[PDB]
Amino acid sequence: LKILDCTLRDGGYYTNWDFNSKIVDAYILAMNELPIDYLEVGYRNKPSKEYMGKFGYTPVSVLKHLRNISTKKIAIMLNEKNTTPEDLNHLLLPIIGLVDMIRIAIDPQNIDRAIVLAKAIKTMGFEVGFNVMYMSKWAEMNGFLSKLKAIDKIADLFCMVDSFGGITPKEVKNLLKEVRKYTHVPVGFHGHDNLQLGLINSITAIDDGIDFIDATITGMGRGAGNLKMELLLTYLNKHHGLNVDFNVLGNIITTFTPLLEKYQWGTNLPYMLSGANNIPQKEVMDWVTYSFNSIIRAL
Amino acid sequence: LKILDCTLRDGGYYTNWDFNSKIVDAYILAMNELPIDYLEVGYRNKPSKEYMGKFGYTPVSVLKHLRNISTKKIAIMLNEKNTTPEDLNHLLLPIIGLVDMIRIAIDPQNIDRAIVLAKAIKTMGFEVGFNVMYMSKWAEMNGFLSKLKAIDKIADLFCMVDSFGGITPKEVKNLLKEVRKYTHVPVGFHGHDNLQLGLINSITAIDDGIDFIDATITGMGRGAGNLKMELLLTYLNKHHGLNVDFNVLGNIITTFTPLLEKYQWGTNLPYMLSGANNIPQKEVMDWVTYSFNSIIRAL
Repeated sequence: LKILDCTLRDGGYYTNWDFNSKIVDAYILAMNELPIDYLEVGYRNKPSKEYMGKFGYTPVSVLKHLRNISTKKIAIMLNEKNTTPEDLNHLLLPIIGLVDMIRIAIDPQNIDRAIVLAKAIKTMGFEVGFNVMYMSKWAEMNGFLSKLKAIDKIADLFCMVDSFGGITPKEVKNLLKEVRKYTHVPVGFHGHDNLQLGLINSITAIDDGIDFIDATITGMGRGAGNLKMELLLTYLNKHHGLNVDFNVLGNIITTFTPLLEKYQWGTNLPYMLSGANNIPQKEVMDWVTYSFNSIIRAL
Repeated sequence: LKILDCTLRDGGYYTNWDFNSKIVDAYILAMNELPIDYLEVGYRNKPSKEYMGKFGYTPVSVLKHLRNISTKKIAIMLNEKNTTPEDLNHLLLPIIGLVDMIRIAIDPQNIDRAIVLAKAIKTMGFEVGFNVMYMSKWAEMNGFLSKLKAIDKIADLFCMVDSFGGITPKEVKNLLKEVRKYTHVPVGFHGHDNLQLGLINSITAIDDGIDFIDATITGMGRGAGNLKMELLLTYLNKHHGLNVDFNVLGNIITTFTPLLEKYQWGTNLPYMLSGANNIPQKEVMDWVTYSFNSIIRAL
């Protein structure tokens, strides 16, 4: 089992992906002393119209430093809908040797196009990860699962993403079993905490032999956020015999506490509603800003 | 299935059981428009030297008021350790007709002494609930479960309390089965959110036919707190066809928000540790006030 932390990449939302070196160094060094195998530190992007900070572009200068002080594997993410095979040269060529894995945020609707991208990334020598969204819609997408056999020689990770934060333990088991019937590649799970099922869904996947689990420090992420890495490690230390340095865990939590008190990610009634009814949380929170009853009558 | 809310009784810890009557009224009226069957509003107590707020005594005058506006079942709690049968007349006689159920906080060690108490209460015409602590220890207590047949004619509810907030779905399912083999009375579950397993533990019990579930608005309660009532209802509304007035839910959450902003109940690293390692939270948090690794090494 490999544990991947994506705090900076997923939590950057609130700070325009800007993080000062003091937080970045504390984070990287803490990860060295925690049982976390992969660190997804940010995105690689083409020039954005609206401002995006440091970790939205994750420049080479930063990666050389992180690679210098980190003893774990490093990953960055690419948004499939914004990347063509022709963009790979400027996006990835400069980071060869500095980054281990390139994860791709993919909408299941574009899986075939993503496979073309993945294939190209693989020839550059990177490990390739597929972070496929809307796992709650897979079962009813005709021929989708059958399209996964095409990733057998490319994917190093097939990550199931609980996009709405409404997936239940039973559904996670079923989907994992299903994916195993169509692809031989390592499988992962990235749960959201809209219903606070992040921990139990992850433990459920872990006990069924899943290969990868995503989480972030204090669950930092947009809206209801992600599974809290500290919660995962605490649980595994007790029930799975995972050795953990809690002193470091507590210190890294403290590092991110000022941002948490300011931005306060975490679930609430609007996010609980979006999770249980598979509605993107930004849609629902914007409505609250419909009475809640109207939001549910419309369903 | 009956749902019980004990926000004022459990949450009163922060304000020494004193609440602005505007808060109380808002709470009671809101409970009239939510699918909540029982409301545990406070404790009953013998005169105390140190000052204790209104809901530590739940006076007849406030009960008459609550009984007049609420359309739901009302309950109060007695601490078994501070209650003898001779205390009952002064404690309960005054509330005949105002309170439906008398819940008793019980240590599994003192079950027999508690049954003597429940008999006297039952004679008075009240419904009786057993809130037995440390469910995580019952399985290893010789004769405990096996002797619950003694409550068959006096208990209207046998509530299993997740005292440390570390019990898991599997254990809840097994304990529920065990209890069913020894007593015929309705069973309930009161989970804690130290590991944020309150919801899944509760749903697990509900799916196995449990009779009662405990929760509080925003999970208000000591330390990590309890299952968030808003969370239970949102989940049941989607998965169990439960009709819920989300406008009222959202409003009552708002009513308690200022208290949450001030007291900040909810799990954290110290409480995750105490939950996973079956230690009372006041024990761990007080050590933090031992590094986290030292708290665990001593284990």
